Amino acid sequence: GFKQDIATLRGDLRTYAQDIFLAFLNKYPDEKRNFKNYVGKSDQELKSMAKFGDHTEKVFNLMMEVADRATDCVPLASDASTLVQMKQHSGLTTGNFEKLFVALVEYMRASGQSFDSQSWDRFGKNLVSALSSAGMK
Ligand code: HEM
Ligand SMILES: Oc1ccc(Br)cc1
Repeated sequence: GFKQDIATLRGDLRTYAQDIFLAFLNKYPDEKRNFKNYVGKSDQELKSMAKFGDHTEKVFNLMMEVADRATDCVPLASDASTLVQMKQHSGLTTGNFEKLFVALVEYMRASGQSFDSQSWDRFGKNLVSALSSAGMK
């Protein structure tokens, strides 16, 4: 289930983080409006850009902690507030997060690994609800 999936992802976190984020960028090319430095690069080129690997891993490091601190796939309000208030998130809306989780769930369903995709769908929806509650537009 959800808790085991956190352990699965954490066991290969940089690889999973990059592959999920790439699936997001490739499913929603317009989302590069928020990632000007990732424009004009193939997947393999992005994986050789230092900030791409380091930032994507740090994003997923924190995402797994938020997932781990959740109860029944509902995140803590403190974690939602932190995600809304981060300076690096100033330009974001909940639709950005909704699309990330759609791509993440699609990736899990297409993988050979045995993920609880429905729980990640709920987690993404509940994170969006918590972000709106904490004041993200
Ligand atoms: C649960 C989901 C997310 C978590 C836990 C998270 C966490 C983080 C963290 C830890 C950083 C700092 C990275 C670093 O400085 O190395 C960061 C930066 C950033 N995040 Fe988020 N993030 C999430 C979702 C998103 C989404 C959906 C978007 C946009 C579609 C986004 C856009 C950005 C941007 C633009 C930055 C700064 C520039 C960059 O690091 O490339 N984040 N995020
Ligand atoms: O550098 C970043 C990588 C992935 C996300 Br999601 C946000 C920022």
